[PDB]
Amino acid sequence: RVKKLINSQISLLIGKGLHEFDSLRDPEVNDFRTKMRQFCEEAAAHRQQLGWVEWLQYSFPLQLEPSANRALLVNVKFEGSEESFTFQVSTKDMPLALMACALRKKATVFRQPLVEQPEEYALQVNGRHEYLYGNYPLCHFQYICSCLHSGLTPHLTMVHSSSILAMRDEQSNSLWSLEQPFSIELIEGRKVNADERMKLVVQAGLFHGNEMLCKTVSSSEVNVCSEPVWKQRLEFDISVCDLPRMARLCFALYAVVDCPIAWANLMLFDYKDQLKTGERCLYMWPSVLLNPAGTVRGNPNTESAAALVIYLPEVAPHPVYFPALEKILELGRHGERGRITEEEQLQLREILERELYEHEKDLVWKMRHEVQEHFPEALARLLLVTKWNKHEDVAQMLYLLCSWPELPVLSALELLDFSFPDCYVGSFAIKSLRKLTDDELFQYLLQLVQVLKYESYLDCELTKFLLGRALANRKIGHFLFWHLRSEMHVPSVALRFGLIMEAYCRGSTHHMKVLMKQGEALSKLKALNDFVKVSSQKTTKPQTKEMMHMCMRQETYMEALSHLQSPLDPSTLLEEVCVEQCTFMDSKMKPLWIMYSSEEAGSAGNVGIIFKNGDDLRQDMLTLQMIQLMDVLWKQEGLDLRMTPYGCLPTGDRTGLIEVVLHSDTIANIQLNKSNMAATAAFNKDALLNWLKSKNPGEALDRAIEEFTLSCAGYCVATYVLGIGDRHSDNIMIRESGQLFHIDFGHFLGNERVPFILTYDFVHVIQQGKTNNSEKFERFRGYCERAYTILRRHGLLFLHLFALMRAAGLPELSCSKDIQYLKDSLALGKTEEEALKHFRVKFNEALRESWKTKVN
Ligand SMILES: CC(C)N1CCN(Cc2cnc(-c3cc(-c4cccc5[nH]ccc45)cc4[nH]ncc34)o2)CC1
Repeated sequence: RVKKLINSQISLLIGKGLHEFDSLRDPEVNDFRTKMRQFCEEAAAHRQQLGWVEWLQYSFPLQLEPSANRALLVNVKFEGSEESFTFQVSTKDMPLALMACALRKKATVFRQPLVEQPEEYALQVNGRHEYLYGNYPLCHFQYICSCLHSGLTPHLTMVHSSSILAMRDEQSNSLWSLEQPFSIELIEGRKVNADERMKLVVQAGLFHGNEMLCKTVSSSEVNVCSEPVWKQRLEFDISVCDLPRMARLCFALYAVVDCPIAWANLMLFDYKDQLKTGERCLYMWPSVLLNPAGTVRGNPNTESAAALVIYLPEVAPHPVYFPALEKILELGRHGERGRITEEEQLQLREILERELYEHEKDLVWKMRHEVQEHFPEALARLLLVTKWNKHEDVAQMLYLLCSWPELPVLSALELLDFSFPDCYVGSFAIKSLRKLTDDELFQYLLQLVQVLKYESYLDCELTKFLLGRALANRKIGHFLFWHLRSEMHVPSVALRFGLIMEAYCRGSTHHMKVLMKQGEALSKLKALNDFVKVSSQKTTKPQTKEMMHMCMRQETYMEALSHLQSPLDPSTLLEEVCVEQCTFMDSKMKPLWIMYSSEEAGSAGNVGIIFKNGDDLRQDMLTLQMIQLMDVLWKQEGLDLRMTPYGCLPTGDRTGLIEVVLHSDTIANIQLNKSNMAATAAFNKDALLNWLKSKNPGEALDRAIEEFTLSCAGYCVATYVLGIGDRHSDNIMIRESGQLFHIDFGHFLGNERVPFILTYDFVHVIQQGKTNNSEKFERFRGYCERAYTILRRHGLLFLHLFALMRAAGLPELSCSKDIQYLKDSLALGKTEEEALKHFRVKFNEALRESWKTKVN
């Protein structure tokens, strides 16, 4: 009864019926669901018995400042009482001292000598799924740090251990003996559609990641037909013994008089290490020839897709499996060590610290033992020079790898590239990744979920790792779910992504229900946005807003749109929907602006979400995640550029949520220079500054001009490094604190060479409204240079991250040309003295371009 309800609920939540998985009758799919159900149910059982503090670390992981004395006012209360107390504490005090102080006031008011010790409690942030615990001082917590900048007072609740336990309780659930050349039979093509004035060619390649194992073989030219017949042998120049484990056979069917039609790839060995034999029907994917990186599973739409039949020949009378790790380590155990001169050792040091020539690859390979012992972080370059088309060479390389020491997270993220398709090399990358903290993992999760699209099989090390970490952290679980869920309309990933979400759901029944409440809210938002789109092409904005409001006031709407966790942040609770405050934006897609309030949270419960359907939001999220990382990298070096890292989350097909930043308007709106306002100006250059002055009276203007200066320097650098163009007054926002930030991200990474942009209006604010202010202007250039030089020292981080994102399917992130842009913007080739001089030329060039509006 409950088993059937859970399954149908999973089916609705994931957006694919579980019955569809069974109907494939695929043993690989059937082993994944059994082995991952068990693995996720064990994680669940482990969780239902965690300690109470241990339960907070799962459900409410700490939100700490990248870094993690002074008077501070905090307001504390208890769960079963409306009565609060306001204490004067210090930012250097640990939450525990606040707790002991909170109980002291309760001891007098209630006159009893309180049995409770501070240790017995946790401090909940008012009307939020956020907690303050652990031995970190108050300023170290993101909520107190945010509170300290906005002047506003922290509002906390005392939560007893027994109450947290009550929450845990209610949330309960031999190959090497076959030297003949690898060949195949190309039998026939089916349902192909092309010009009859042309001929059909079949191109095949044997790959190990991005590298060829041998040269490509083309079929004979056959006349264009819907059912073309070949019945021909395609011999490759590689022996069946030399075929690596991660060898993938790639096909590109096309038309010639080069006209791309379709493509298809398959792994030569199955998920049980067996070399494949017998007839194979490859349901081809459409082109725009040979695509190594493309998925190794067939096209689901079997009725429309082209279906090339091939025939893997019987290389032996019995089945053939890839030799086990014991046979590999035995063959690779044999060889000669690196005995070379100081001169070749000096050249080896020069190339390993530094793309290399053939002879330079020959020295990396001969000196592989010196690489293992004296250059372990050079592992990726050694894996690159290895000949993956020679069984002896792979075995030597694998033998070194099993004895290879663990590498930093930085080196491990590089090893996840499609360049390293070897499962033992990938298992190795995951072993060096396990030391990632939850915060580091959250930072790179977007890229790790993309790496899943490179994976040759369902049951892989990266899936178990992502699953295990997601079941031990509710925030990780949340974002993993939404990154998978959002790509369910993509037929190439839907089976993989649907299977991972089903596994997770088996491990968190309670969270499956929480996320369905989010899914139901997004369901109603799409129907409401659809209404608005139709209504805005028929009536006036006041009329459409009122009708949107009437629709929202319905029982079904009021209930679905209310009392939920935010998909943008599970800490944020969207309680009561303020219908009167809701509206829509006037852009093509008519985005909805949805407001919420919460009495339990006060001012902190006054939140909003923007719902946008019709436009792709994956590039906006990636841009924002990159900027957020910059802010993290800067803060770690003690540079706080006053950034606004707001939420952006794609949820479905051209659908997603953007976080509302209140007390912010666009440069364009402020610059309208409307009459009967506190910001009305004598000169349009005054407007932004008058607005700033109106919002920040007295001594407050100085801090606002400084928030402006700091954020501006950060965004000038962020948009320059990331090449974010189409920047105008309508997509630049200013907060009432003076903080500047960017919205609506179309183009990024040139698509060319977007220059460093300095705008006179912002230079006018930095210079405090004065024509000349070298003091303030050069303090600004210093912030810019400092920011730029910090990013450069983390150049490989961005490069390793952007390389993993190539799997994403973003048209503006599809080749080496895009990654080159980063290398160029960060002047990754030059020394810091050289890069700084290059940055100062582009900065001065940008000031000279800003001086066009200064002159006029
Ligand atoms: C409801 C009314 C009283 N408002 C409407 C909004 N404007 C300001 C405004 C105009 N555009 C945005 C905005 C726009 C977007 C946005 C919109 C479209 C694509 C995007 N990609 C990344 C951000 C983004 C996100 C935002 N978060 N917080 C504010 C925004 O805010 C103030 C008055």
